[PDB]
Amino acid sequence: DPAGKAAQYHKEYALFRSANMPSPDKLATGVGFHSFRIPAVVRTNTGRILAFAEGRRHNNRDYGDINLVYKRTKSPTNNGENPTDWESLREVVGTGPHTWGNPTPVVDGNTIYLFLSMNDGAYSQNGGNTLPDGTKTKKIDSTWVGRRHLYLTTSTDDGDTWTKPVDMTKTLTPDGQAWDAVGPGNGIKLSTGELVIPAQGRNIIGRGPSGNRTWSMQILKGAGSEGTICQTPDGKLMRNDRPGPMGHRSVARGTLAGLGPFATDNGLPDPACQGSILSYNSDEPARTIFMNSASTDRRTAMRVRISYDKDAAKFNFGRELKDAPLGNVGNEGGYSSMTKTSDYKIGALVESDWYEDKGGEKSHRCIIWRRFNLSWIINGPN
Ligand SMILES: *[C@]1(C(=O)O)O[C@@H]([C@H](O)[C@H](O)CO)[C@H](O)[C@@H](O)[C@H]1F
Ligand code: NA
Repeated sequence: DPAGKAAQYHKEYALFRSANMPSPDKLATGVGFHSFRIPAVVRTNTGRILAFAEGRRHNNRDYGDINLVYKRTKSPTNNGENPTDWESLREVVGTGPHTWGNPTPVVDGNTIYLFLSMNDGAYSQNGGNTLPDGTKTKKIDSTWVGRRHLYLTTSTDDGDTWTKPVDMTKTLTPDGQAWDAVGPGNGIKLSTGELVIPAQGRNIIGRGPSGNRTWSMQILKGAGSEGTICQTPDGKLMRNDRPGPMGHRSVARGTLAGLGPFATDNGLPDPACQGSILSYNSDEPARTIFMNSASTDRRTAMRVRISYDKDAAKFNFGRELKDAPLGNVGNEGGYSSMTKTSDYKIGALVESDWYEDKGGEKSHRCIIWRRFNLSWIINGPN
């Protein structure tokens, strides 16, 4: 790989700073956040980087009052190189005591589409959970009030502002469904111009001229809840999904006409956690990048890998992110998101956990921004 001849480059720092950290991230209203989780990142066609997360207000739990927040690079050209290259925290949507999350963006010319999941603030995936006011959540169910919804917001000004989110649940989620997820992480634009967004048990497909899309569902058999999508160099689609049981990624390949069966990929261990994937380039040699916790049982084994295969069948060992560790951010590892920057770097957001209350709801969570070049990955010790 000719990119492996270059000098290695890596740089890393916290981008979403939890309430317990110095200079914690807050909205201009003064609203701060206990934890930030569930990253999503995209480079827009200006070169500006948009980073999204769940601002989890009161604790680290996936239910409750959670606002979908973001930051942009201050200019289209700075590539998020340094902490001061980023704007202060802003909000996409935070209405009510509800959960707004699962950011799943895709860039489509001069429009950025952002899919997201939502539930009413009184409900949680398991039910029976205690909220900050002492009330107990109901279990997410199939009722309109109690189900997980799917919303869509758009920006036509390089992420400066966002439309009022549109509830698309009635057309883009199956009738009768209770729990649901979109992404989280990102969707894609195909070489043929369609948009594909990964969701629980399905793809969401956007068709039409750039910026004037209409959306349909592609229902999948055996897909996971939290999926990733990419178009591999052969032009085919691939779903690489978080498994139900801990063990390995679950993968399927196909086209807009349908995907083949999902099967466990024994080359990609995974602890039942979200991962991310990126078509880095389609020219020779074509590269697909994959990031997850490369472990059957913990989230603290983050690994970025390259595949040169036309169908991304096999990835290399790649590189452990602990080779460029960051102090003063807790224990790095968890959900992740990747984009390619204008200056030929991979930009990755990666969750980190201060772990103060161990697995408990009071442990503060923050998000790291990493940039690295192919050389950094290629020339990893292993
Ligand atoms: C995530 C996690 O940290 O494991 O889990 C998902 C969800 O609980 C699982 O996919 C099982 O359905 C949450 O939606 C996400 O916010 C995060 F917590
Ligand atoms: Na809110």
